[PDB]
Amino acid sequence: DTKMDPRDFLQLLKINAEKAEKNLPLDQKRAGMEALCERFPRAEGVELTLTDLGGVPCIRQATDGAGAAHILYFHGGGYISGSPSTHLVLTTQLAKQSSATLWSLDYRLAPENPFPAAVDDCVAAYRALLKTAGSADRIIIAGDSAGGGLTTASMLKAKEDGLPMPAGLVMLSPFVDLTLSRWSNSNLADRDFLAEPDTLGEMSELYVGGEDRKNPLISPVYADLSGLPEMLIHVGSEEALLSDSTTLAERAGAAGVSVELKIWPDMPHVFQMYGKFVNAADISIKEICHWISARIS
Repeated sequence: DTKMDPRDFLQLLKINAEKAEKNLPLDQKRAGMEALCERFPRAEGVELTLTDLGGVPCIRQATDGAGAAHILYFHGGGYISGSPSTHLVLTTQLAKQSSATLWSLDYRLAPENPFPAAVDDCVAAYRALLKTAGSADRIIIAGDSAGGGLTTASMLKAKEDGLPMPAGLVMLSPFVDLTLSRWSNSNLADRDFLAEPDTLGEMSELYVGGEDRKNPLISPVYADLSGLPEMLIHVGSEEALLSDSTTLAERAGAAGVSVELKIWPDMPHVFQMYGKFVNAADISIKEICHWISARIS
């Protein structure tokens, strides 16, 4: 079917950015994210079981004939928004193109619960998911933006605690440096009509809550990423957070982790959400799944 020329779509995200609301109450910005992200298409044949993990709410997802593999998923939303719901668009596709049961976790958001609330839930869930899954070998962790920072964060916290490392980590435009201070952050700020300057600011501020911005469990890009499992990273070119994806790859790289990074031309922050319009959205999903299942094999 028909698609948008990447650039034009950017022009679309740009126009939407301009008319964006000035100071929208956090509770409404949320409600409208749900309303909005509900007009998007959910993969067909993906039953949405409303279950839980470690007492943390989650929308399990799987096709009728799903394998034994498992994807514990953390959504994005600057740590202050988003929900398993909002991301069905992406996860339903992930769960289907990989024949795996995907567990979209509803970890707590800030300011109601700042760090380490979310990280904590991600661990608890994993811990739970190990038992259910049977082996850490058939599990994979994934998330977009902030959700990408938790897929690492939680695994570092898990290593600390003493749990076995998953088979792999998949991150989409990871948000891993809350100091908002690297090359892309300033150089591409204009180009990013989603992860905006003032946006990330309060985003970080609220999540950090007094705590230290360079706390490894908050901005993994400063951690001892040693011991973590292989990680795949996809990121768009039009991203202020581009340098997070490259810097986390560098460190984890030098930290001794296996890393695969792909930077997609003309794609915006977490483009995998806009399959509806841009082709790469699909190519990426397909590549992310070929990657996942190959690991759980």
